[PDB]
Amino acid sequence: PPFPWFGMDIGGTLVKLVYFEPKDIKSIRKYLTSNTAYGKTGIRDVHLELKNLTMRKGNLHFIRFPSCAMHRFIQMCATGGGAFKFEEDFRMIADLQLHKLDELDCLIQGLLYVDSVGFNGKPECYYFENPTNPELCQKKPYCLDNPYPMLLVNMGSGVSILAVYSKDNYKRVTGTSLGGGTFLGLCCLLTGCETFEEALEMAAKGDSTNVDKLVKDIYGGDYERFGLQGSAVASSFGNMMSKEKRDSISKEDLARATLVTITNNIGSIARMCALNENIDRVVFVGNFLRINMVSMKLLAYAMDFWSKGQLKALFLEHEGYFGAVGALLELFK
Amino acid sequence: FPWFGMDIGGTLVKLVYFEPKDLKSIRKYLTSNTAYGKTGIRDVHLELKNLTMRKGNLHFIRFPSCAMHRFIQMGCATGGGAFKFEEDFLHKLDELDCLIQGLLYVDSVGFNGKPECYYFENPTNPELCQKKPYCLDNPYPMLLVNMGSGVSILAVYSKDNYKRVTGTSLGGGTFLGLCCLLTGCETFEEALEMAAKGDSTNVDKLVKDIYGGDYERFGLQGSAVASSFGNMMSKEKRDSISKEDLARATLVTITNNIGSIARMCALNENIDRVVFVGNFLRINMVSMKLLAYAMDFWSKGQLKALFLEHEGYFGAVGALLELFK
Repeated sequence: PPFPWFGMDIGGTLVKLVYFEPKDIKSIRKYLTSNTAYGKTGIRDVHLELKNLTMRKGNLHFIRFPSCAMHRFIQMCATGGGAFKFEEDFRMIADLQLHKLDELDCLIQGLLYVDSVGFNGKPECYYFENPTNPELCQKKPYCLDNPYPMLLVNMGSGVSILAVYSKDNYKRVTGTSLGGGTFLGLCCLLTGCETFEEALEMAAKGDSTNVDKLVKDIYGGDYERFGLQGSAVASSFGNMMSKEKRDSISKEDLARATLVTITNNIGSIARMCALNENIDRVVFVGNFLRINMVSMKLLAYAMDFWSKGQLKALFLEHEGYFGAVGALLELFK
Repeated sequence: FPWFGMDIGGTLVKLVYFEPKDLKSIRKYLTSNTAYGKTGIRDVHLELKNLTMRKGNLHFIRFPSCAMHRFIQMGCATGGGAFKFEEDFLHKLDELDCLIQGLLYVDSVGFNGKPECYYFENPTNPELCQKKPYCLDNPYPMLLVNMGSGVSILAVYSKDNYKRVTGTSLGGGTFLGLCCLLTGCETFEEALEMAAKGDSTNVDKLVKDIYGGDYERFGLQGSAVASSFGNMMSKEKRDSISKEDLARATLVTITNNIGSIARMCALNENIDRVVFVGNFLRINMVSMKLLAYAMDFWSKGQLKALFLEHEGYFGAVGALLELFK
């Protein structure tokens, strides 16, 4: 294949671009390498850069920028919903030759490829120890050298759970309609916020125990008969039919309760799927995790809760760029 | 020396009375009418006849908890509102044990020649929706989905052996709680009435909204919900919803989720008979049919949601059975 090897994930909002810079052999090459920011909008996440990679030896770069500056980009292999929309501009202005690729297959291929090459000597996978304890919480590396088989929980507006047995064998096991879209949708209705970033920032600061009814609220403490700790949620939003309780809540509390309800639910479903499929590595991905680490930490707590500590929620360092990586890999085909 | 059981639960009260056939004052006022005081009913259709317990008839009566003092003045119980009126009286029994014992008993004796259990066919299609009886001969093992403020799922292996396998915090309390915040309603009854008239498809994002129809690759029909409340981050979409739609979307979200959880539990526990009970099924049949649809959906038509004719009185019956101990 011929040089400038790119891969693109054009979403209706954010655009992800990955570029493999050949080491030790063209004005475009200098522009990318000599700049950390592009067009006063684009950003190049240097910390995600993969060095000494062999595809020839080179480095893999990760760049991102709003789908708005896509017109500027044109003036200066792809997947994503925004691929179609701009297919026109890609031809009218510059040269099209745009090969549309499936979002899911690109995600899987990219995810598996990055995990296989590692993160510059370190694992691509990680988890959280003591997720809900601000003072003890810690992101920890987890070597996932053989990801087969694994369960992939892809959280977008809704949630799809896939069982991955090989590069080309992944099937949807199940899913849930209570996902990121449910979180934002409810947050908009309950707090008047408008964006994901706003809702997540709110959730990170709130206290859901003001809106949710806890087990200890019913039994004064743990309910040993059911092996339920007093801190467990008995009923999500279960205190909200009481005017007195509503008088003590804040919008942040509502956002938090919404997020907690969704993450705890996903954890329960993912854990039962792991049990039924006999798989013990559950990896979580999706835009539902890209703005605030609060979501991952809550998913970490949920997986540990429902599994009784047997299963950890696993995450990937390059989440968000897998579709783009998958697109790039198609060039070699 | 009068046979009766009581379930004093916060608001509503359930009373079961075994009228002997062949303290006689009670044998009068009860048989004399079907209504008692301002709010008090006697579900005649649920009455079990020619029952051997001597032989007589088991009656089912219901009335508000506020009319409890009335009941007392005119003169074994369970429910979270028993020790209140404990002064005005009382042997309080465990809610869960009474529910199970009463449920198993009623199913064992049957409903006057007919099965106590039943399921639905084409539950969401009012033109084909038909109630079908189910013979739950030997109930062991079976899964019991008990829906209260939250949801508990129990595996029943025998009359004396059962355990909680799991549960979900998204239950009746979630439905009412969210409805109060989203619509300003105040009671479960009001919420359910609104939900029955709403359309959740204006609130939720459906699979067809994303793929223009079915999505074969995932075996997902276009009518399936892709994202609950998924259209609500759009100002233009929020402009099209009503309070009834919000209440319905809340109910559909909760019932669909419960169905999924119950289905996966059945799979993991290798138990195919799943029975649903709980005050969450208190008023009409909207929730029951939504749960029926959910079970069929998630199980791809392999499992049906099972319901019981005397749901709501099992706790009272369980209380009654304690007398013979």
